[PDB]
Amino acid sequence: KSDVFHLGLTKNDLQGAQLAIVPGDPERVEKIAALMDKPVKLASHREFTSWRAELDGKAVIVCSTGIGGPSTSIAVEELAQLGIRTFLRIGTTGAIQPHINVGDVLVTTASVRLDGASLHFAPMEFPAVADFACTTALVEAAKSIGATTHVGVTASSDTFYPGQERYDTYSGRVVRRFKGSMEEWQAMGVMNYEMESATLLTMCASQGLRAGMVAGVIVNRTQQEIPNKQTESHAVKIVVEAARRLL
Amino acid sequence: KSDVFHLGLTKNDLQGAQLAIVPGDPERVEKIAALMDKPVKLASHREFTSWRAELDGKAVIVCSTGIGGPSTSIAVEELAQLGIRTFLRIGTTGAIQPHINVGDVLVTTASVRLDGASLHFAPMEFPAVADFACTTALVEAAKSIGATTHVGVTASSDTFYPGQERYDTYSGRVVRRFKGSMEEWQAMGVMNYEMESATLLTMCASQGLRAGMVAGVIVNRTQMKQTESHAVKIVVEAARRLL
Amino acid sequence: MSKSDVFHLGLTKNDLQGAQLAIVPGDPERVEKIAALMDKPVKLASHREFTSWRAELDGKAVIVCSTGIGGPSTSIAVEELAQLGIRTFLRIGTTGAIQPHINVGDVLVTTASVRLDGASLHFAPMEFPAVADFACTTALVEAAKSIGATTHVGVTASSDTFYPGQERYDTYSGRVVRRFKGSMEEWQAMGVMNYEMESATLLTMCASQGLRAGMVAGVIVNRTQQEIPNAETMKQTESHAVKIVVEAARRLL
Amino acid sequence: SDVFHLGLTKNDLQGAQLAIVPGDPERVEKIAALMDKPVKLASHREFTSWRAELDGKAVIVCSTGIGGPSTSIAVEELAQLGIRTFLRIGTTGAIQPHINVGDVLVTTASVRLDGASLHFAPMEFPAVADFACTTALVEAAKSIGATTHVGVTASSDTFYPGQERYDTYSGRVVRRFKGSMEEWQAMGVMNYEMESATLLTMCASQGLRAGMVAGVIVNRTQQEIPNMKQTESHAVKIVVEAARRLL
Amino acid sequence: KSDVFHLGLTKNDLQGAQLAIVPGDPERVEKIAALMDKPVKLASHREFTSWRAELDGKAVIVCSTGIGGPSTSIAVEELAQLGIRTFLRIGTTGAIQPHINVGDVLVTTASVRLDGASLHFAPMEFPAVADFACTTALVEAAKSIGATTHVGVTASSDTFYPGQERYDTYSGRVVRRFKGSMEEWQAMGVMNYEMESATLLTMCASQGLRAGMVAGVIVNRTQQEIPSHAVKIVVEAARRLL
Amino acid sequence: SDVFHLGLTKNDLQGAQLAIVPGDPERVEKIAALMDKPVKLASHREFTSWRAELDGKAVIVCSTGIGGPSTSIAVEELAQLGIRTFLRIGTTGAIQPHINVGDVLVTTASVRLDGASLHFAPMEFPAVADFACTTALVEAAKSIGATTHVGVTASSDTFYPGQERYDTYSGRVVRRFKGSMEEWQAMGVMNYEMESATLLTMCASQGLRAGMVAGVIVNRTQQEIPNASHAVKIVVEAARRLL
Ligand SMILES: Cc1c[nH]c(=O)[nH]c1=O
Ligand SMILES: Cc1c[nH]c(=O)[nH]c1=O
Ligand SMILES: Cc1c[nH]c(=O)[nH]c1=O
Ligand SMILES: Cc1c[nH]c(=O)[nH]c1=O
Repeated sequence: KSDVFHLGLTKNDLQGAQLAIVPGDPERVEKIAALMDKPVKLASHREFTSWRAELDGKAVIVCSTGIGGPSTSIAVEELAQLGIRTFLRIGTTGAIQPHINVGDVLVTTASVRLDGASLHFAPMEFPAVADFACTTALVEAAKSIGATTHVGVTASSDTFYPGQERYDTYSGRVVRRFKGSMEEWQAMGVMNYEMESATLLTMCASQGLRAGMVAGVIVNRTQQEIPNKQTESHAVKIVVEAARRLL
Repeated sequence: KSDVFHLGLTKNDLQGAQLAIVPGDPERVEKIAALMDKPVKLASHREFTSWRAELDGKAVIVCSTGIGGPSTSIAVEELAQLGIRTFLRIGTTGAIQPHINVGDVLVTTASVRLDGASLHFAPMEFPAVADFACTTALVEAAKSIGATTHVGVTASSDTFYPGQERYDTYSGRVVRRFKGSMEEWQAMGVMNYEMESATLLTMCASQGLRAGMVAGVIVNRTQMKQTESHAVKIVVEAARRLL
Repeated sequence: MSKSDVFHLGLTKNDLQGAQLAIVPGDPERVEKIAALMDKPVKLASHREFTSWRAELDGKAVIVCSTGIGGPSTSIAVEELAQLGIRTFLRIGTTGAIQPHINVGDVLVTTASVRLDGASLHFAPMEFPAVADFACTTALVEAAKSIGATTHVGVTASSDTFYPGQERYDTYSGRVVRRFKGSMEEWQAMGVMNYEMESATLLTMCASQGLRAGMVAGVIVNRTQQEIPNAETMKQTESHAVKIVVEAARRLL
Repeated sequence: SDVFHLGLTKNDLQGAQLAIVPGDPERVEKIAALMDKPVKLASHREFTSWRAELDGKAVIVCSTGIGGPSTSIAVEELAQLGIRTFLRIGTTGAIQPHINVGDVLVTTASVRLDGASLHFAPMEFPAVADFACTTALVEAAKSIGATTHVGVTASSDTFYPGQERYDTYSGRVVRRFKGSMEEWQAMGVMNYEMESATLLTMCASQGLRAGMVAGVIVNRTQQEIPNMKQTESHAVKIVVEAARRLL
Repeated sequence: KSDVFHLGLTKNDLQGAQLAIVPGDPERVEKIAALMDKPVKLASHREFTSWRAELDGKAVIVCSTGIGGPSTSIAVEELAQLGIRTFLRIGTTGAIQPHINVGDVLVTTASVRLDGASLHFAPMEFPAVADFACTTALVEAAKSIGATTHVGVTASSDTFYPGQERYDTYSGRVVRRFKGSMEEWQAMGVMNYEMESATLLTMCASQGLRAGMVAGVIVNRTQQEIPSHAVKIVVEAARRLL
Repeated sequence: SDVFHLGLTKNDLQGAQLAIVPGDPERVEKIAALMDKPVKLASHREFTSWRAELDGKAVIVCSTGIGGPSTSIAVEELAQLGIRTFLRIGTTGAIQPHINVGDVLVTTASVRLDGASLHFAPMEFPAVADFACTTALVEAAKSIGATTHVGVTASSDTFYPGQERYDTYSGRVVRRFKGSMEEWQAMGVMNYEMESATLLTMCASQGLRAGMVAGVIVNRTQQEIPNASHAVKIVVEAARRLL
């Protein structure tokens, strides 16, 4: 009933699909697929909910990764085994630049590797870089609908809290490595924080797979640590139109 | 009304609970809670399904972490904010040692940190060590039900595939770091691979929180229903001793 | 300080004439060659490995300035050019391909680099990506299409050495340190296209300081192929790649 | 002599499989004299070794000297001769305000601020004590009623800069260790010593059992250098009683 | 035409020479060669300008390295391929000790490896140490020439700016690693900053080649960021090593 | 006592500013007896100290014990007492085929395969000897005409795995040191010992002068352990020239 260990999918389920949009939240999978033709549920196991749809007569996959590089690495590997060669990540993010605002769209060229899983594919010297065609499709999709878009570097962390230098926590402390880190990333022109791109981008770029990253800003970190739908469907429109250009 | 960002929980929802059993799978949460008194669902958001139960008159939490350290680190942190001081991880695992059989139970004293999230709490030099009281309770709970128990070191990987030196993959490649690594860990007496303990154990030991881990052996790299059941019985009985 | 705003280059802001883009080759001797593809080229200065020319491209001032070999001298050039007012840097180089199906004469556009250098660490920790600017990479790819080249786009290994860091054994010692033993096979398996010696420094220092940087190179040798092209290894292939960097510069002014 | 440094043969051990390993060669006789039939074996460099009897079974007392390097020599050569269990008894400086001078500390695992541990396992490997050894130490501490704390110990290759002592010739502490004591204090680290990271790592990665017990001779929240027999006695009584349980 | 990929030299060009003086600046190669007998220009390609000369009847090479370890590693390797076994570097430097003056001559015993190229020959644990005979010749040559000389450790950086903790820059900031680094090296007794010695000394010491390092102080960094005995010393030292 | 470990006051030194520092406490008396007016000062742990006189000037002989940690204590506390120059005399295993047992090896700088050196300076800092001390050692070796080799030493925190010895309890060497001896050998490294990296780093980064000399007792291209005076004579003569 399955060709892979976790996803609960066969090659036949994909119907020859070579592109997957990979959100974090299993609940957003249906919402992304509903914007394409002939959307249908495939499987749901753990944090891995998968749907198949169609764009311009070509099969497309939407599959959730869950939170973090570890679960992402499972999803991407098992989709690759099934035939997916192009991965488009759609996520939510916290901006660290003063002039990147809530509701803005961010396209990641490459990520700061503040994760562990990327090291299981390539040494730290290797860049967590997005594919050129994917990044191009994402930027061009963003411009076609008139989104406020920033293109550049993202910091990709294995934690929501200390690795993103949040202090409103149980301990209230941040380990030496990350103490004063956000200001440093800010000075280096890093746009934002998320949790999956370093793993996704490194594992694709070091294994002959294409990957792209687009995200909607839901909090600005120069203002607050914790965020307070419209930003969602903005970036979701982008990832689907970008997918159309990559089939 | 939620006090935390991900778990969708308030401090009131815990009803004074100070201990949590933390399985990986959201679907396993109810199964663990059903072994205790007055089980009720609290919340379900993404990979974080939380139930509350009662054990000898005291409230306990059962909450899933999802796969991997990042997701675990969110669950543990937010449960700690809500008042949880003790964390008991329960799971099923493979084995990398020939002498460990399918049906044996593993109690982890400390973990090899093949993860990234642990480094966000303490530098690599810091040991990913389990709490002594927790480990004791798990060992003595295992001995009380007659389980064949192995106590020692676990390798905690950020990946299911290359970090556990699996070649049956898309690339068929394992990066230099992990090339020949399983045989290395085997020679060092490492019992098994899993994917959450390095993060759990490091973040707890470096923040004044108690943590332990028990796991049932369901497969062996070198070489059923009851094994799952035994490991759960052990973790619930261990919880009784730590309340 | 004989009319210089900077320590090494021997240049003033007036020399730039409002220029905000620089083409940065490695060889001082190639600077005149690159400027010759533009309007009204004039020599500005020559100090150490830093030879610089100003030219005009579609009516706009542009700088060509050599970096020398390696991250250290590249870091001096880029920094002092930034002090002078340059915000966009386009590196044109020669390279040895490591993939069997990238042929001699092919053009390579670098999206990002494996940091086998030391100078990039002086600008950002290793975790930071040695990534090229999107607009620069776009301009190079589009220009490659305008010229009509066989072009490959992807990752480059940027080494602090020509010999052991590129796993060459044809050396005095004949040995390669543990770190780089079997490294070329590893990079090949990771889809890395080629070796050069400046991009990791250039890309990291620009991306971490609000400067735009692109990287393009002509393939003059393939490490997997027995046949090594005649002494003019550079010549015709380099002219092809040089035409692309100049055409790319037009779209970034 | 079967071993290069210790000057011992397999016959000298008389089938002994457990060793109590103090730091000071001058402490070896005093520990052996607490057991039955104490006999001197050898004395070379900082390695003074004695044999004794505990409930009819041969036990070894062998000094390690200061630090992991000399500790690693003693442990290895003792392992070559047949020892499978090592119980370290030491002196320590507490860094938590609540641990008093004369208290007893049982180490579950160590912060690896040494170099020798890396010669047996990479840094990712835990410098963790054996569960049975640790249990024996904790329970022996309960039986004599000593004020005991159980937890993590920072194991340093230096007495001075690595334990953030400033009252030195240079008065300098390298960046790595600047502010490090406060960091360890916040992480719940009980104390500093100089041998356990090496001992615990080399044993846990080679199938050997190791425990660690120590007496507190100074509290670092008060002073850098210690000023008294009451401290040593309890700790030494614990290690001998723990050895009984592990034969 | 050339037996090496970059320098544009044949083995015959060297005329049996086994020692090279290796300055950073190609423009200063002629100057150094002019101090010896029978100076003859050999080649000029990229940052590599080379001259041959004679010293007490023996052939010697002067060959520039350009700025930094990578270009230095090229020059040294290819010169080694052509038979050179001893390398004497002469450079300029910024002193970081208050007692070291502009015009003073610094002889390097070993270098702090703030470069990347050294790691391509030996792991970081390996010392960037100078050859004992070369260091001795430089110290004795300094006595012969007459200069205020200091002997000790040098910090060798892959950058002129952030790695030497310079703030007179475009960004005016320094990465975490190098924030407060100069005063740290200062307290550790490090004499000076340059950009080639770590690569040179490591690659030579780990490959059976002999290397020495001498430099003239052009700026004192306890005072400011912005800035011929050394030359006479390197030539005299070469006399002693033939 | 002015210091915590050595059991000495500044008075015990009689104005001595140079120390010869062997590893074996049993060796201290033997070295001091080669000089004038030898007097025992103290013996605590692995730290046996004697005072002697050389050309009418007070000199200290003090043992370090084995390894960087104990060496770092001896050097630091001697520095506090007034010593500014340290000459280490050790025993060593050669790794080059043409170095004979009994040969004298003078260390210019050391490969830092230790941990204690990092407590004084980051890894980038060279474990280099003092020029005057090295010169005195080389020139002293020349004077008595001993077979001498000058160069780089590998200084290891272990005797066994870090020096790639396989005739051990486990018979294994961690990945980092597998094939390491061949690598050091190809790099021209002369020998292995266990103290110089720490000694040389801590002195060079703290304004103290240090020299390093050793006698070869085994050749590692032939055997791991030997079957089981010139270097000693050289260290005493070198000390004469540094007063
Ligand atoms: C041909 C060539 C040029 N430049 C490099 O860095 N490597 C190479 O192989
Ligand atoms: C062994 C030891 C004793 N006392 C301390 O304060 N620190 C140590 O490391
Ligand atoms: C070569 C050089 C000269 N002056 C400096 O201040 N730094 C350097 O690196
Ligand atoms: C001290 C010593 C002697 N002999 C060796 O072979 N190695 C060492 O480290």
